[PDB]
Amino acid sequence: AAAAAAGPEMVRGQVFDVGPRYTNLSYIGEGAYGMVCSAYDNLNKVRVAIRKISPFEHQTYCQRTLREIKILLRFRHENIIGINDIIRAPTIEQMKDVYIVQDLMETDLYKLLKTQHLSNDHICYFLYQILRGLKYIHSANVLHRDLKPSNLLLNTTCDLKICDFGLARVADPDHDHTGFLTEYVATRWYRAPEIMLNSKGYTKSIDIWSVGCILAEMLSNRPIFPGKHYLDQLNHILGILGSPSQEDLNCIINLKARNYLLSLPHKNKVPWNRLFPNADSKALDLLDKMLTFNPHKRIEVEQALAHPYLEQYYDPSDEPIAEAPFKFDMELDDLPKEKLKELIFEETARFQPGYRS
Ligand SMILES: Nc1ncnc2c1ncn2[C@@H]1O[C@H](COP(=O)(O)OP(=O)(O)OP(=O)(O)O)[C@@H](O)[C@H]1O
Ligand SMILES: [Mg+2]
Repeated sequence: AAAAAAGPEMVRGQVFDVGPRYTNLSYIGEGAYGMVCSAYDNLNKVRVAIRKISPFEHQTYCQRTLREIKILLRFRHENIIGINDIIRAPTIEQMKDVYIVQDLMETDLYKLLKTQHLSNDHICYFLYQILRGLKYIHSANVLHRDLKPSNLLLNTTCDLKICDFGLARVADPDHDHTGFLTEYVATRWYRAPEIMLNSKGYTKSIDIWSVGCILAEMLSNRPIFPGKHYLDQLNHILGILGSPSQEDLNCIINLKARNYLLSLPHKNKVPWNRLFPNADSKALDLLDKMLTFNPHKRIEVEQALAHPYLEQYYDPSDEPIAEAPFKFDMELDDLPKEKLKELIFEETARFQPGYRS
């Protein structure tokens, strides 16, 4: 009833009406895209998180929005955040924003790592849950493409949930190759080496590298490859990984990519134990297999789960897989934000009280 607002001060922190169902409100940070706040879900009498989304003005937010709604609505896993509610106007004409309701999670890996020091058992359990959730995503043929500590939510019992599927895509190996130094949108620091060389990021091994980066950050509380820019990122990787072999260079048919790599002075590998002196030797072995320069040699999710470091948790029949692979036609740098809006409206209909009143 609009008679519901929450200290805008900037962005869209003004109006924030979510009907009769969500009482007690409190802002939880925001952004120039949507505002976040906890609220009291009376029907369930529990506290949830509501994100205000205002995408119809920007077709890239509209595509990221529709995309995330369809996937998050199809997935059902303990380690992947889920949409519990979606609040919007009754008609397309009146729909300006959307409110996605999800479980309330106290913190995320990003903030935790900024203050806490994880124990090896905490590290193993967090890694276990990431891979468990990731095995489900990859089984549906979807790639997250933007995994990083801030995309991993934690509650007080150390339950982890993957969120943010705005950059997710269906796997496409046949259309992954591209030129050298191709623009990319995912977070620089967790970007696979092949992205700056000849990959579009349409492969599952792209996610494994990111999880590899996350493990290292957990082991030291510091990002392991913080390039300040595109190529700097790549030189951070080669500095620890050292110069790639011939066999690996032989896999780069891309001439511009290959010649740049050959133009570089030789660098020896820096052993992980010199980098993480108090790390569990098993964790470092796995860290090694994930942060493998060659995407074809990089370890698979299922393989990561069955690794000795995780034997305390590994249990195949307790690590579910998608019922049917995902798919959604439109995956293009374009689709009229006129068509998307009426598509978002339709995707969100199941949450309207038309089936209650
Ligand atoms: N279910 C939720 N639990 C608690 N707060 C939330 C919930 N929704 C995201 N978090 C936290 O609220 C914040 C803002 O919302 P969102 O996830 O869209 O952006 P973000 O994680 O801050 O950054 P980004 O712009 O990369 O998404 C982050 O601190 C995030 O970890
Ligand atoms: Mg996020």
